[PDB]
Amino acid sequence: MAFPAGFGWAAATAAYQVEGGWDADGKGPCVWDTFTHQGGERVFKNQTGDVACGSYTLWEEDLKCIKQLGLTHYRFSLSWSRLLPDGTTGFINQKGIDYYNKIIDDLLKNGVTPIVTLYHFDLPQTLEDQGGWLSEAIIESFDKYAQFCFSTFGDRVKQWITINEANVLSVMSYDLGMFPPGIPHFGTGGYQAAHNLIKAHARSWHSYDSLFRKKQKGMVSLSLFAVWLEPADPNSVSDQEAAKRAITFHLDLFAKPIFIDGDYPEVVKSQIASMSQKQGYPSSRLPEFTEEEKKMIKGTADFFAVQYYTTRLIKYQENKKGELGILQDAEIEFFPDPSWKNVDWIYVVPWGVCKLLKYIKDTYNNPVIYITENGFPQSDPAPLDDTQRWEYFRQTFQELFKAIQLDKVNLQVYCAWSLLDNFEWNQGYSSRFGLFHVDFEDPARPRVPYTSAKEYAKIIRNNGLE
Ligand SMILES: CCCCCCCC/C=C\CCCCCCCC(=O)O
Ligand SMILES: CCCCCCCCCCCCCCCC(=O)O
Ligand SMILES: OC[C@H]1O[C@@H](O)[C@H](O)[C@@H](O)[C@H]1O
Repeated sequence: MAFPAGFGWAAATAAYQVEGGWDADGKGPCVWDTFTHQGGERVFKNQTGDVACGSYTLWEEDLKCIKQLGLTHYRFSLSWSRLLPDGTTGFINQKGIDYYNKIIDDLLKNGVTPIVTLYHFDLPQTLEDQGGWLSEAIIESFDKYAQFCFSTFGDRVKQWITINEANVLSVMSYDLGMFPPGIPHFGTGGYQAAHNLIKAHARSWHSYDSLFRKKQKGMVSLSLFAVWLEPADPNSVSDQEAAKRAITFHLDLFAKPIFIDGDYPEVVKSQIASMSQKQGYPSSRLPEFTEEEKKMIKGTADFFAVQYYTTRLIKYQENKKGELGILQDAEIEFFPDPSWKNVDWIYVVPWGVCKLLKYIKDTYNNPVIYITENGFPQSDPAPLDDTQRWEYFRQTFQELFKAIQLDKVNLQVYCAWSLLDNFEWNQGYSSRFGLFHVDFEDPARPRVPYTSAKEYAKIIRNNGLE
């Protein structure tokens, strides 16, 4: 199983998940500083990313790991609140700039291509206080942050992810309120956040395109979380239609405007508009794009960035009682197959990635695809000789090879989540996604390879499978 010559083999991190130094060198607080510091059992064991992997202090150790793997690409994020303590360029933290420039220069020294995420679930607290993604102000704030990053780092960085998993963010932060700012707004806040996230991304694309592309010659997208979805009863038409609609709701809601025509999917507009009217709203809970907005949003991604972990079965569930929520809007329920293995929400369904890649190819005009996250967690106690987890990886790489060979999908980069065991949001350190083990009790935060690391290094070196 030889992969294409020049295939990208990568690993990913995120600033809040690995950096620590949450208040080092004049860094401003982000929403995760505030949220984890509040405690109240919203995070496993009231854990924080105050130190995490200590990557702000221990970049040289991360680089060792990257070199050991022989990665061709390394994905990481820029901390907005580290670079710009108040969110704006009124005050620039030079030690922040120096830090990321050291990552970039080191990677390039070593032939490793950076894939850089501007914003990864971690708003500066100041900007959240001014409304976050629920308010229009955020669009210009984000656009200006993006231009600052393009300006500062774009002479060396050519592959950008503006926003990590805008779909997960919308839902977790603003609808369910499981992420900061932590207030539930079922059926309402998610759609408002999504609307501003889409606009902000499109604006940053146009800024790149107008101001930076000619000289810098890079490409810009945003990453979208994708769960592959199958009908619960494969013969049921309503289930078949419900699985399709569930894909449309969680993935195409974002990807259609940006890649296709600047507007939401029609089934999304019609389902939400209908429930909204029955609920006594004078306007749909899904904000509309203006005609000018549709034109600005359409075609604002240079490649398709997808993050795949798992699959679910979908059953149609009529919203008889007119209940308020995204699931109720889509009129679906989801659940695993009893046969599937899992750690946390990650049910091991490798063929899901093949189905997804074919879907993306069919739906989004055969685009260039980067898988900017894929991986598997272990629970404590996590064995260093993680032979069962490596087997999940092996099967996943077989599905990628099939998608390339059989389905002719233009998959160019695969990025493993994660380089390091890290702070897995609400799960804290209890979910270990790393190729490298990290001891969080040890003040030196030593990195030690899992078996997966050794095995991944072989895949990369051979550019393919046994
Ligand atoms: C990780 C598995 C996620 C599967 C979701 C796929 C279905 C897509 C439809 C939109 C659902 C959005 C809400 C998801 C979280 C709701 C869980 C809950 O009831 O608290
Ligand atoms: C508001 C936009 C509507 C689109 C719905 C997007 C749904 C995204 C997928 C469900 C959330 C999964 C959360 C990530 C994993 C986890 O933390 O459990
Ligand atoms: O949504 C699934 C994943 O999303 C990533 O963006 C995040 O960095 C991971 O820790 C995990 O939450």
